[PDB]
Amino acid sequence: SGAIYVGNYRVVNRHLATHNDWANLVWEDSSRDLLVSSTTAQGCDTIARCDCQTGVYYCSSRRKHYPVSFSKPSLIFVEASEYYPARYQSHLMLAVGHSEPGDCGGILRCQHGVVGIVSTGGNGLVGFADVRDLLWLDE
Ligand SMILES: CSc1ccccc1N1C[C@@H](C(N)=O)CCC1=O
Ligand SMILES: [Zn+2]
Repeated sequence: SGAIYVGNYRVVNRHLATHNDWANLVWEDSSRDLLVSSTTAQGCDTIARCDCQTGVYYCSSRRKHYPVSFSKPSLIFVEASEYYPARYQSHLMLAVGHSEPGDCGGILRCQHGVVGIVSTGGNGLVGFADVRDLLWLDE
């Protein structure tokens, strides 16, 4: 689990969105595994606006943060699960690291701010949904 809070927005993994997230829907993209809902309270997370390929992510299944190198956002094939059939997921970044289903929502951060959230895993890899292109999150 985990979310990003910036301004009057809440960014969550689309497969983990609640009834309240859907009742206050701003934007959702199944191909990205992202959903953004509106909030009454003001969030103060800083979104990164950069092309970094190094950062640190939080891994709940180890209660630890790990430094990782990660690929640029791209269209990557993701094995079927109970939330989605086998498909290509867009705007995804991969790194060598540990990730279990419950790790979804862990934040990846660089020196500039939040880069994305854990969205895929298995085989010794960890995949992050990028949010750096969603410039509207800051306005
Ligand atoms: C670390 S997430 C993971 C790990 C192992 C096996 C499956 C997953 N996924 C991948 C997710 C997706 N974005 O398609 C769907 C939900 C899920 O549990
Ligand atoms: Zn950066």
